[PDB]
Parts: sequence; C-alpha cells; structure tokens
Amino acid sequence: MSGLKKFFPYSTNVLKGAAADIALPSLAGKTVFFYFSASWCPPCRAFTPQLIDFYKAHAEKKNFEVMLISWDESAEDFKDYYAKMPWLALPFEDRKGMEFLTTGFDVKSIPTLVGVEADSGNIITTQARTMVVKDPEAKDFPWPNVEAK
Amino acid sequence: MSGLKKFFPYSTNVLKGAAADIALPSLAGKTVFFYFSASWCPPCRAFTPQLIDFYKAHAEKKNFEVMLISWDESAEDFKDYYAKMPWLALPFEDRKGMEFLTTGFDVKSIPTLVGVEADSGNIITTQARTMVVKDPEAKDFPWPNV
Repeated sequence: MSGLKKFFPYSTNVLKGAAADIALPSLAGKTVFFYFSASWCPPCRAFTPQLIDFYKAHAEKKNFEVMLISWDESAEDFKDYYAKMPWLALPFEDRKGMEFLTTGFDVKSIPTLVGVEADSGNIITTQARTMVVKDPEAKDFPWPNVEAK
Repeated sequence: MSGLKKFFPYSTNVLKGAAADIALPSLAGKTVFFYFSASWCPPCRAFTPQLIDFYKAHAEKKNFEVMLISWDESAEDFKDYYAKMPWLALPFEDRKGMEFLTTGFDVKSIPTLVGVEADSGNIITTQARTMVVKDPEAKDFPWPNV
C-alpha cells in the first residue's frame, strides 16, 4: 500500500471516533478524501454539515472515506471539532504530517477537499469541495480534474 | 504523421521551452509518452525528477519523446511548472486539447504516463510510470503490455 503511505510519513494509524486504531492498509480499494478544515473557520462550519450529508449518502455505495486533516491550533479544539464528525482523522499530534500534506497539495485556505486513490496513491482532484454541493447525487464522482473547469 | 495528428484536434504545434513552434512531424518513427501531470500533485512531484533523469539518459538512444499534458489550474501555474521540465508540452491555452487527450487515454488520476507508437497511434505501453523507476537503465524498454 506504498501509494497511500506516501501521504503519511509520520503515522501508520489514523483516528476513528473513539479508536485511534485504523490502519492505513484498511483503506485499500477506496477513494480517500483529505479534508482540510478547522473549528475557527466560518466556511468550514458551513461546509462540514454538507460534507457530512454527502458522506452518509454515498460513502458506502461509492466506496470512499474521508479524513480530517486539521488546521486547529490546540489539541482540545481539535478534540471537540472532530467529535462532531463521522469519518477518520489524522491525529492532532502529527503536526508535521499535517504540514507535509498542506504544502504537498498547496492548500492555501480551508475548507479544501482533496480526492486520492488509495491503491495507486494518485491524485484525482484538489477541488472536490465545490463538487460536493454541485453534485450531491454523486453522478460524476469522484470528479477527476475539476481544475479544468 | 496522419495517426499522431489525430491526437491533436486543436493544436498544430506544441511547446518546447520558450519555443512554441515544434510540429508533430518531428516525432516520427519514435515513441511518444503522454505525461498527465500538475503542480498540485505530490506523486507527480516525486516522479518527475525520475522521469527527467530517465529522459536525459535514454530519449536519444531509445528514441522517444515526452509531452506534458497539464492538469494545472491556471496559466501562471502551468508556466512555472513546465519551465522546470526539459521535454514537450501541449500549450496550456488548449484546454479542449487536454480534455480530448484525457478522455482518449481515459486518465482518471495523475500522474499518468502512456507510451504510444507515433506512427500507428497504437498504445505501446501502459506501465512506463512504474517501469521507469524499476528499470532505470532501460533494459526492457518499452515494457510492452498492450
């Protein structure tokens, strides 16, 4: 699963609600979305509920997962914000890992939603945020290269 | 180059550094690798330098060329991103062209690297992206698998 691991030089497991036991290899075959967000961001607050709806409707059928990559500035804020989400999270303690992803994808502002292929480790798009609201039925999911629009 | 010419329905000439006047007849008899990439892509950023070493070491002897087909989101990004590459590029302004090629090669994510025989327009290899790192010397070039 070397492809997906390329995104996590400093973590082998990610959070899942109570358990911090999800092992990366368990995402094999899925599309994985990195969600760059934070509690102090007004548009994230407005966008998150929409992503949560999308996730409840298609995560299973469309076979995808989402992972919070937090820009929160404290462990406590992180803890509370992520508590309100149903998906995965890169642990707050892996700050360098957050920074590696943030620069890697050139994430200048949030919310940003980046779509990736678990198996090959390839990138689908860094602009899935707008497609989540623009295509709620997920007809064109996972939207490769929306950057062309 | 009737065949190859069909891969470019909207562009007569491609880029080559500052030179925007390279014509497709150049690519005759050789293998042409269509490299689907963008500055926003980490795996691309890690593969590009490998492909650059590979290009500079075998483009002449193994007789092939590489052409960037950009998934960048802006002309400014394209400019700085392409400046660092030695090979060719479909001009950014031809968005319709990169969409044609994307659909044609069915590119669903990047990086994607596809080798095609310039003379028949047949896809020679589908695994050059993998084999470029595993066969840095070019022993099994061009890793036919179609």
